[PDB]
Amino acid sequence: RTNVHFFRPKTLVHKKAPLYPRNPIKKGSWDDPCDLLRYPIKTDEN
RNA sequence: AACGCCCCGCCGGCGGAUGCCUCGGCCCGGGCGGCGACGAAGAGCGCGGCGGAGCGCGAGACGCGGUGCGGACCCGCCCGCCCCGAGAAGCACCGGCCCUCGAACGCAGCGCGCCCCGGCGCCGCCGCCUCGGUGCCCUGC
Ligand SMILES: [Mg+2]
Ligand SMILES: [Mg+2]
Ligand SMILES: [Mg+2]
Ligand SMILES: [Mg+2]
Repeated sequence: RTNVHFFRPKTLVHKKAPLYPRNPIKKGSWDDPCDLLRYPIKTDEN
């Protein structure tokens, strides 16, 4: 023992493994490419 | 004087009483007694062919689908429907979609992380896995 300090030991850590899915159906969002673009702007400067 | 001011007989203003009318209030009785981590109540911001407030709805947005009933309209301009079903207005139930904050849950409030595969809040109960103790013992050494 080269250190005078008691530290919590190291124990095995597991990963998540749910019994049932939290999001059974994959759903879309706002980020579809065609809906992302709205419309062009039309002016003489443009 | 005459004008001005103040008092009768007609006509005009200004104002809004009165009378009549009201899809509104107030009281009494009866029923009901049903919200939420499967994300509530509340807030913000968006959504209409021409669209400000209110209602409604949520990037599937002024609504989508199913099953029954209904049977000619759709407040403006348009578009649509028209028929022994071919289907406008309406009504009931059922299935889904459901942006940001909020008990509000990776941190923070509009910015930024960890992670290796996708996901990452707290407290409790039960169960399991991996461990600590000069606690009570035991064995071997
Ligand atoms: Mg969507
Ligand atoms: Mg409005
Ligand atoms: Mg949040
Ligand atoms: Mg927070």
